[PDB]
Amino acid sequence: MTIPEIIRGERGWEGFRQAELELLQDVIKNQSKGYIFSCGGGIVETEAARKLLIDYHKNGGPVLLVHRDTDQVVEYLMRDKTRPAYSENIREVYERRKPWFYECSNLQYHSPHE
Ligand SMILES: O=C(O)C1=C[C@@H](O)[C@@H](O)[C@H](O)C1
Repeated sequence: MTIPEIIRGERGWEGFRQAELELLQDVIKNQSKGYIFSCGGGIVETEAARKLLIDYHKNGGPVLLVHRDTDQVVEYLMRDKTRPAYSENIREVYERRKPWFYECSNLQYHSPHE
């Protein structure tokens, strides 16, 4: 089943975050070398997932953070009709997540001429 479909059923956001954690757990040990992975946007707000990322980049890593302007990243997600009414504002999510991304990141890259 799909990700938005998981959000609707008994799973919700509760089970979805542990669905990520178990895949990340499995990927880190099994697919340990020779891959490049795009993680979820909110992987970083599961406490146990942060421990895995931090533990990974403390002994070799690497874990790359990509962060465009905080205005332009917002308008990409605001321009997306799939978004429940009364759900979290993107400003407050990005600002709460920012310190966790840094903590969980080994490397950093932003385009010098965006
Ligand atoms: O902003 C987020 O927390 C998410 C971003 C997407 O990559 C998906 O992981 C999901 O829609 C949640």
